[PDB]
Amino acid sequence: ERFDATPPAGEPDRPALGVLELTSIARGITVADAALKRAPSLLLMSRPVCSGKHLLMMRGQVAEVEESMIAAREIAGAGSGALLDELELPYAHEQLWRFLDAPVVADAWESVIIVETATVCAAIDSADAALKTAPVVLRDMRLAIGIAGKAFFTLTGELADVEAAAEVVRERCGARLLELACIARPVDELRGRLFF
Amino acid sequence: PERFDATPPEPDRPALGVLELTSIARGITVADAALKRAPSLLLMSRPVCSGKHLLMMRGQVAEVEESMIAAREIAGAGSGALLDELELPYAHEQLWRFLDAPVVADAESVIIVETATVCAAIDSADAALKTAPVVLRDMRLAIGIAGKAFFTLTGELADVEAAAEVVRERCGARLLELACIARPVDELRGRLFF
Amino acid sequence: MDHAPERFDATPPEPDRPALGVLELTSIARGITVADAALKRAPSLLLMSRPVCSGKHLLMMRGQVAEVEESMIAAREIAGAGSGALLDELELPYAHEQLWRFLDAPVVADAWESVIIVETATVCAAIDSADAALKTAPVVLRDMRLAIGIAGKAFFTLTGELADVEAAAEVVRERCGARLLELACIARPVDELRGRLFF
Ligand code: SF4
Repeated sequence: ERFDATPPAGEPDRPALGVLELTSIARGITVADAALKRAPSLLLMSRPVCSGKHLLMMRGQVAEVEESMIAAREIAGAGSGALLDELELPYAHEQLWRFLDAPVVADAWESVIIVETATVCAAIDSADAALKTAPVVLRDMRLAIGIAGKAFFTLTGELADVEAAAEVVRERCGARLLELACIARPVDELRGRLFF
Repeated sequence: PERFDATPPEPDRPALGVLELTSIARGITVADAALKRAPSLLLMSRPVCSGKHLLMMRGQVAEVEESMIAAREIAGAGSGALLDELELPYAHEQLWRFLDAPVVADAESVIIVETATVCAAIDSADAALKTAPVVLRDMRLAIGIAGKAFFTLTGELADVEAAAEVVRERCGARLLELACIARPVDELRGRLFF
Repeated sequence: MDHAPERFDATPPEPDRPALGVLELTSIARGITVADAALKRAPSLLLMSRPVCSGKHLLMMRGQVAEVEESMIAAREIAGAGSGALLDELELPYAHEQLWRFLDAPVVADAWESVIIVETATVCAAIDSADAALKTAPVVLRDMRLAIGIAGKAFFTLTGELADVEAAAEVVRERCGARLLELACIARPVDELRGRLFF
C-alpha cells in the first residue's frame, strides 16, 4: 500500500523517503511520534529489527519529509543520542520501493554485484544512487533481519553497467560499505538464484 | 497450549520462575534438575536470540521456590551461565498471555519499556501491573532483538507515570530506555509497531 | 546444483555424492564469490548459499571425494583473499548418512533414553563433532540447529544407551577442541523433557 512506487488511485505523489535507524526501540517510538506530529508524512514502518535496532521509514512530499526528519533528529539525538544512521531521498527510485518492507530473494534474472553494508540506510542510499547511475536491476535485498543489523542487496546488468554502479555505491556508502563483490559471469548453477 | 492459562480449568499454579542462561546445553541440565527437585510445570525451554536459553516454569509458591533453588546451583556451576532470573509468588493475570510469543496490539497514554534482559521485562511489567491501573498491550522477549526485551503499558497519564516509577525501581541498571507518549499520533494509535 | 530438494538425500535417487564441504564466512558478498569459484573449479553440488544469524554466510556442497576436495581448495583461496573471511570450514570425505537430513533446517525430535547436548561456537564444529560421534558410538542424532536464531552458534543432541552417549561425548570434545562451548549429559531426562527437550 504505502510502499507503492507510484501513488494508488486518488493519492497525492509522495516521492520522498525518510529512514531513521535507532539504537533504542523506545526512542524509536518517540522519534516516530515527533516526526508525524511535525509534518503530515506517511509512516511506512516502525520496527524492531535484528541487533535490537529500531527502523523507521516515512514518505511524503519533499518538504513534509524534510520537516518530519528535522523533528525526528532532535528527539533521536536527545540525551546520549540514539541515531545510528539516517537517510533522506527526495525522489526514491521506483525499483527500490518494493524491497523496503521485507527481504526479497530473486528466483530468476547478466553480471552481478553484491553489496554488503553496515547499516540499512547505507544499503538504501547506495542502491538508490546505483539505480540512477546505470541501467541496473535490483534483485535481492535484506535489511537487518537475520543478519545482525547488516544489509545487503544485489544489482544485475551488463558488466560495464554494474561496474559503473559499483563506483557510485562505494562513494555513497563511504565507510559504511563492508564488502562489494563483482561477478562478471556467474556459474550456471548460481545464475538467477544466489541465495537458497 | 493451555499451560499458560492465568487460572486452571487441574490445580492452581500461580508462581512463575524464569531463568535466563548464556548456554543452551546448561539450560537443558538446569531444567532437568529443576523439574526433578520439585513438581513445577515447565512452560518453555527455548534457545532465543543472542544465543541465550530461556526457561520458564510455574507451580505453587513452595514448588517454584524449590525448583528455582536447584536451578541456580546447576546454572551457577563452573564459570556460571545464569544471566538473569525471576521468581514471582504470583504473576499478574494480564502477563500470562504474553509469555509464550511476541504480541502486537491492534487497538489514553502509553509508556514503552526497553530492557537488557527478558527477566527485567517480566519483572517490571508484573510490578507495574500490580501497582498502577495499566494495561499491557505489546511485548517482545528476546526474539529478533538480540536478547533485549520491551513492552508497552497504557492508561491515563498519571497511571503510566505511576507505572514508570515502579518500572525504574525494579529494573535498576537493566532498564535501557523508558519513553512516555501522552497522546500518540493516529498512525501510532493502537498499533505502535508495524 | 541449487534447485531440487532431493539434493540432501543420504542416498541417490544419480551417482553417489558421499563427501560434504562446508564453508562458514563472515561476509555474504565474499560468500557468493567463494561459491562461484568453488563450482567453477570442480562440479560439486551446491546444497545451500545462506546468510545466517550473526550475519555470516553458510555454504555447503556435496560431491565425489575428489570434487569436494578441489572445490574447497578453490573456495579457501577466494575466502582468504586480502583479509580472510573464512570463519570455519569442514571437509568430510564420507559424511554419516544420518547427518544429511539435518543440514537444510533446524530439527526438533517429537519423541524418542539418555542424551547429550552439544553446543558449539561454529556450525562446522557441530557438523564435524556429530559426524565423528555418529561414526564412533551407536548414537542417534535427534535435534540440531545451525546458526539461525542462536547468533551463529550451533547445537545438536545425540541419544542412545548411556555408555554410548558418554563415549560420543568424549569424541565430540576431541573433535571440537576449543570450538566446544558446553556439553551436557543427562542419563534420565524427566518425562516432561523426554522426547521433547526444546519447546
Ligand atoms: S541476527 Fe539472528 S540471533 Fe541476532 S537477533 Fe537477529 S535473529 Fe536473533
